[PDB]
Amino acid sequence: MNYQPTPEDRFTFGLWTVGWQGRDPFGDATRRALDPVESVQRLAELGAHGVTFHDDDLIPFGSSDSEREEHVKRFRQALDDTGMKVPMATTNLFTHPVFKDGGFTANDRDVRRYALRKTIRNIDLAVELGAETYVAWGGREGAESGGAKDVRDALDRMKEAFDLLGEYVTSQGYDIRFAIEPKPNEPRGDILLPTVGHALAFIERLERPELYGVNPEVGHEQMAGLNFPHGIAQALWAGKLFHIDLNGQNGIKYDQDLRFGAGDLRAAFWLVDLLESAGYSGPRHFDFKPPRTEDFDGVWASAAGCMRNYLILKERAAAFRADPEVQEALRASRLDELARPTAADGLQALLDDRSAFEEFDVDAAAARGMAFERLDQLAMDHLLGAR
Amino acid sequence: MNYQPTPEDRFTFGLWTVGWQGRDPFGDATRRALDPVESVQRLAELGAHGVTFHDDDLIPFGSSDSEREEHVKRFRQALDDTGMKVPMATTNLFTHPVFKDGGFTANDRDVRRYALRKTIRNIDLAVELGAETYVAWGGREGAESGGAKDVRDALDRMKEAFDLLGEYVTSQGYDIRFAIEPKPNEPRGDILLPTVGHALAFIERLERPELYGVNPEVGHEQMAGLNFPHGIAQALWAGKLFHIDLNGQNGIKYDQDLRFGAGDLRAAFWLVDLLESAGYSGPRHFDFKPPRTEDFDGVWASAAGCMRNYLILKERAAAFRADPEVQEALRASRLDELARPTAADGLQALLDDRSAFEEFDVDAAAARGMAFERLDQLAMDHLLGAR
Amino acid sequence: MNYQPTPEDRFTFGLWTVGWQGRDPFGDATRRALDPVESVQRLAELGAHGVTFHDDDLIPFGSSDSEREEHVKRFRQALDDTGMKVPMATTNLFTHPVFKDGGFTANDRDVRRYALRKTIRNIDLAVELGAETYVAWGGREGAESGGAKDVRDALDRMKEAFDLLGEYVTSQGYDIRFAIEPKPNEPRGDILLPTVGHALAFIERLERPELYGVNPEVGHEQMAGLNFPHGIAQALWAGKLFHIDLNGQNGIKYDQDLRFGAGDLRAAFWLVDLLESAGYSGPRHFDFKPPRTEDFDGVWASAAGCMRNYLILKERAAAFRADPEVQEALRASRLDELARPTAADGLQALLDDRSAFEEFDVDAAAARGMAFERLDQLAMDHLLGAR
Amino acid sequence: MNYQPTPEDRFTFGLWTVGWQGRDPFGDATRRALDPVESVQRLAELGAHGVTFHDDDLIPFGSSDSEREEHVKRFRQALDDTGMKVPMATTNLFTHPVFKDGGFTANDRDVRRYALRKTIRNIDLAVELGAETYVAWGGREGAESGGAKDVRDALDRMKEAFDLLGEYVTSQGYDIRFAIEPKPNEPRGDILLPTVGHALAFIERLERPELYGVNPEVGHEQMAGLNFPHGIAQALWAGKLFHIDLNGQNGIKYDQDLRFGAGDLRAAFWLVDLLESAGYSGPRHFDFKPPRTEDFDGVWASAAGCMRNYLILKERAAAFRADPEVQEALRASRLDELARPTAADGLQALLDDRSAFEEFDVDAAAARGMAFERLDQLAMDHLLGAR
Ligand SMILES: OC[C@H]1OC[C@H](O)[C@@H](O)[C@@H]1O
Ligand SMILES: OC[C@H]1OC[C@H](O)[C@@H](O)[C@@H]1O
Ligand SMILES: OC[C@H]1OC[C@H](O)[C@@H](O)[C@@H]1O
Ligand SMILES: OC[C@H]1OC[C@H](O)[C@@H](O)[C@@H]1O
Ligand SMILES: [Mn+2]
Ligand SMILES: [Mn+2]
Ligand SMILES: [Mn+2]
Ligand SMILES: [Mn+2]
Ligand SMILES: [Mn+2]
Ligand SMILES: [Mn+2]
Ligand SMILES: [Mn+2]
Ligand SMILES: [Mn+2]
Repeated sequence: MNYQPTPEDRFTFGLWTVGWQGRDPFGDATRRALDPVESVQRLAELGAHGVTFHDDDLIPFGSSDSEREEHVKRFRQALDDTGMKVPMATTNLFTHPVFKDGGFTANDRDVRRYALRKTIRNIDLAVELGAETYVAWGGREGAESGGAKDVRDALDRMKEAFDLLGEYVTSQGYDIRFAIEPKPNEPRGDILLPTVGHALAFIERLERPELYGVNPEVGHEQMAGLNFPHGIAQALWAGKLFHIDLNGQNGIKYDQDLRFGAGDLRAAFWLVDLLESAGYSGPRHFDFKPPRTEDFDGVWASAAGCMRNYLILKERAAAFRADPEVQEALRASRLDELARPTAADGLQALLDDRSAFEEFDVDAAAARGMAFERLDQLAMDHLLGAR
Repeated sequence: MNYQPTPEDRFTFGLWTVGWQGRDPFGDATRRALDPVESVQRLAELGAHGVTFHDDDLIPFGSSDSEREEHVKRFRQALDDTGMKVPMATTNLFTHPVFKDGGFTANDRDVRRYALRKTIRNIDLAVELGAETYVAWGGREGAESGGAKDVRDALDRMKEAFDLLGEYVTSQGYDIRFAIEPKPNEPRGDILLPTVGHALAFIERLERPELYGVNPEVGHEQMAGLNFPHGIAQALWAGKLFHIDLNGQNGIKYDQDLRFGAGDLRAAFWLVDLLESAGYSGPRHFDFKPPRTEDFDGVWASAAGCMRNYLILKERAAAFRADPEVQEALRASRLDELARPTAADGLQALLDDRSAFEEFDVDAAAARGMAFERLDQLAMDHLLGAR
Repeated sequence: MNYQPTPEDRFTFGLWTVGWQGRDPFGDATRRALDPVESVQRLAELGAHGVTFHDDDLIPFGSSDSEREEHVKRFRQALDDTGMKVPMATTNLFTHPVFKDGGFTANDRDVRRYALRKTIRNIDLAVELGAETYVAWGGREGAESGGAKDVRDALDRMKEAFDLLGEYVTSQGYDIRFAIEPKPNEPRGDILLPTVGHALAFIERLERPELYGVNPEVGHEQMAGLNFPHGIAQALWAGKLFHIDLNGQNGIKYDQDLRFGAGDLRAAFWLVDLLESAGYSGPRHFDFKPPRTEDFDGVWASAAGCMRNYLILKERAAAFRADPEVQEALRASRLDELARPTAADGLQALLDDRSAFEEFDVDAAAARGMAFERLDQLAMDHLLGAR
Repeated sequence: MNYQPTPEDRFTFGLWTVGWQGRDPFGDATRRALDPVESVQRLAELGAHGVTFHDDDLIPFGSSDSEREEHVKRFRQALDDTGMKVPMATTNLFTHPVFKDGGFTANDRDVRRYALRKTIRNIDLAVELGAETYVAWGGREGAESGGAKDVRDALDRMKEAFDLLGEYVTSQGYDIRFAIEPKPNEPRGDILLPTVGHALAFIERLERPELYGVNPEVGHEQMAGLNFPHGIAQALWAGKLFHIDLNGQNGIKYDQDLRFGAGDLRAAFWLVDLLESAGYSGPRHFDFKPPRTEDFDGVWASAAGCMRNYLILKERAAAFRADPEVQEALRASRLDELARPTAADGLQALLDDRSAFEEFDVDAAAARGMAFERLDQLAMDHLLGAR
């Protein structure tokens, strides 16, 4: 009881994750810059299935079109040498000072045109490399002060940018979908579409909604004090869980990005319970930063523990759902009754049913216990291996 | 410079607001129970336009159908004597112990049938009394522990309950819409559809979405650390701001419900700026609790300051938008450019525009300042009357 | 692997905990009122060591002095019949409407005199029943608005109240100490001495500081987003961990009071690691509320899981500290070096040590990894039983 | 009604504030690097009284001792040319990768020796330049994971470091005090002494406590959801408000550092009310970052609005306290009674006073209203200039 990943677990990492050199808003870098080749080799050794990338993780901002190709060719060699895939790719529209007021909602209209052209060039690459999902994190879309952004106009510009992306993909015939990744704040004071629910809502107003879903990340819902497995339940109920970012976060503070398992560990248990019982079948992607305390040995430790923690919690969630005593408890708590329709008899029948009101014994019903605490300690004893 | 409401400002209060007897989770009541008649009289004197009610604020839980009528008739007299309206009404599906695991998503299916029948009886009343909007706050829909609620099944039950309400209203021919009011937590650990964005998303999956919008409340988005005027911008951009609850809240903690102005005062300025410049024309409804320190004189003080603060902030937001120097600033900050389409030239033109990429000077563009701090102190000097 | 408490584990519960009838700020009670006798019997059966009480949990507010005695005598019988102890007692200065603006810092001076007399009468009882610690939670000391409380004057009144308590105990010859329990907010907007650190600071200004320590509670530091085991480390470093309240809390929201283990489970692991390795030897007291979903079977389940979770986490923290690989890791991470003095050579030696500055190789030192991620996955594999 | 600072308002800025080049954890710098000379000139023109500095803001890390002197001499010239003072100085023990696990509590003992020697060299400079206060922000003292730092050992190392600093200052005969600046988190997961209350407590355990106070910052208490004017009240009640950092923050999130007034504006009103009515007479120091949207014109706008907002709020707090109606209200609310001793009659008299218990009419007393809402709208109408 040992927990060894293989490439079939679908574990992926961004280049920026094991590649983060530990430069924070108060500190210089503490690690040198990894070659993308490197990282591909090391990650394949650890059992990973693939990697993801921003355009500028792969090709240095500014690159000519003969360096560009060079970068790509090296990359491609390493994937072919290791068997690693590239399921997902994304654009950096945050680093470069030109992005300081956003990329698709920046007040300057020339910036907003340049954000779309940067994006479209990388969609073509991603498609080349075989990615299925193209993520958009608008981390610079938002404001520090209430008169600097009209939000209605800015959502109009964001819808315009996603609609022209949708056009371009369907005009090229590409098989690629888009996944918006919410974040509530940081590095802007407030970030537009700050949660999964605001990103799901916004999708429903694009021209082609079936092209877009979400990429929620553990630590960014938690940065609003929200229940991340409830978030993901709703995204699954909408049909829009295209991709996920897995990692940890200790409560409402700056975005920590700790390895997956760290943070809220019970939330991580019920998230694995839910992905595996809903049958999510996209990549289990880790968007994490190895703390800057760490050297490169710490880096590969940290990326391994991500995968380990995922497999342990999988095993404990599967044994919980398999346990007859737990399935008895779930009946005692009437989760079987939550899955049945309230009134499949229809409205008229409901309205003529005296047992539904006139002759409903409210006291007898209020007196029933829900038996949730016994059910939740069962879940505790399963996660701790006490069962 | 004086700020006197009239019934044309559309100011409304819930019965439960000035009626709250100050019973908290650690303390007994500190004020006796007001007659609904009372409150109607006192509120009309203060300049209010109307009141709102839960079924059980008006008619005591349990009431026969000859007390029921009695209650209603008294009520009706007071409205006719004062000219007060009833724009909005709502159901109590939280107080009574039968609701302890929810009303439309309670695990027991009999409870869920009884929640719908209670609801439908009050829709008929509301319609009688002339309300235009029927609010649903599911404050007991949610969980304290992750195995006690399957969220996918529970959203299925919530959609079923709202769809049968929609059926019933359109079968009766009623002119009534529904407004879901999010809250992230309290009194459940976590509450389903915790934010405006999750409530907007959920709406898009009902059978008749055009019947449903939102009733956001200041202090409940703030309980997630979210920017309430950005929330309301998005609800306005979706066409779904049916009703609002106005009040204050100091940050991420239990739901304070302070009078409107208290709390985040700058957030209250940019919320009034936005309602009045978007032309919101529903009720300005105050969902607040006069602190339990207060006697009944404190109560009517507190409900007056709600209205005052709203009028002061209206005047300061109007003088800010009217000020030529502020309109110069907003051009300096390129809010005029945020309102223009990014690419009304279309995708092909964008892609053949060299000035959009190949010949876009990114340094010159990154060098421009956005001039937001000068713009935001203008907004500060306007709100403080320093202008 | 089974985890059975005994009275030697020092497990205690307040009467108010298993006794909470589930009345919340939106809902009526869902359970009838337990006799204190009852609770003493049931808790002894579960393995508990004792109970604690507010004056008004035991004797009904208002009680004559012949009911008073009656109450006490019954109580006393049950303790003698079960062997249960009463290590800690406390005053209700929150419920009764007279307390609405506080008890020792209420603006009315007559209230403040009545708070002290209520307190002193219960210190005499507590002493009768054998308690060693007298807790003070000033849950109504604080304000909703900034002009309603001058905080300097209020800390003067709080110091005056604690100094006269100290006088009274040392004039009576009682062996009793006091423990202040911080809470940051709820039911007041803001509560004075909101954290362990503000309560430790305040102690240092009383006349007899050696009489006072703290009673921190898991969920109340977490309500400020603070690291509860770091809090308790500091209280232990000051010599002031007199008593503790154990329970759970999911982040920054209203005070949930979930059973102990729920909430932040990793925080609960490092808190047990720290109490047991520092050798805390007071009561392990559970200040929790069985959710109002629950019937009385749910109640006793919930109070059992408190104790279970504590024993499981004890075992996992002991196996982590006992593991040779973990003790190697802790050397790799230089926790051995953190325990050594920086400069026991003294200031002059430090200043003449060239290896400390002039000839300190800062790059070589920055290059060392701290090896914390490998150390923290070891801790994860120990808590999950994966080791 | 105009609000013009002069050098007598005691307004100071850190070099790092107007000097921040806008490099964030997702973005490059958006402004070039200001010469310290520059900033001194520009700030004197705006009305400032002085500046503050980290060692490494002034002299580039690594500097020889002939560049060192050069740096200092230029600096000195600009102060002499403008009349600017240097009231406060501080050490950078956060940037350099050697600091990645802290400076005075870093696990490596050699680091901790090098942190103290860096510190002591800058105390000598500060003393040269005339500073009265030496701040310590331990922004890298803390941990991301619970086994990486034993907090008891780390507080022992922090006390050792502050005690040897105290020794060195009193051995040199310097007139300099120390001010610890709390922060709850960022850039570490958790930061030791996270609040004012934990920093006040810790002080009481140093060898010479009278040498140390606090430097609270608005936005860092707010990052715990705490009431910053209550914090500062307690620091004033302890005699330990040595210095302050003024700025804004919108709630519990990453450290924004917005100009002073932005953020919680009502909290800023009651903080100015309190500093000016307590007669705080240290520097009003602004620790803020001009957002990275801004060019250098935005920079000097932002630093001006800091000072403006402070003067406006001063005027509004003075007119509130001067208003007879407000002084009537404060009597109605019994703030006069909060300032009187509870029992200056002594314990025995309290205990023999029947009017204090046996014959205390609790109902009559609970029935009194506190009249706080009328008092708080008066405060609202004063801050908005509506009065
Ligand atoms: O999508 C791009 C990635 O870009 C950087 C963000 O910090 C991270 O959340 C994200 O997933
Ligand atoms: O909608 C009903 C009202 O019910 C009680 C809730 O606490 C309040 O938020 C709400 O607006
Ligand atoms: O100290 C008395 C007890 O009183 C009730 C409080 O809610 C709880 O935190 C506390 O421990
Ligand atoms: O004390 C030094 C200064 O150092 C940088 C910190 O971010 C700031 O809070 C502080 O005041
Ligand atoms: Mn993140
Ligand atoms: Mn991410
Ligand atoms: Mn509310
Ligand atoms: Mn509401
Ligand atoms: Mn609690
Ligand atoms: Mn407690
Ligand atoms: Mn700061
Ligand atoms: Mn600071």
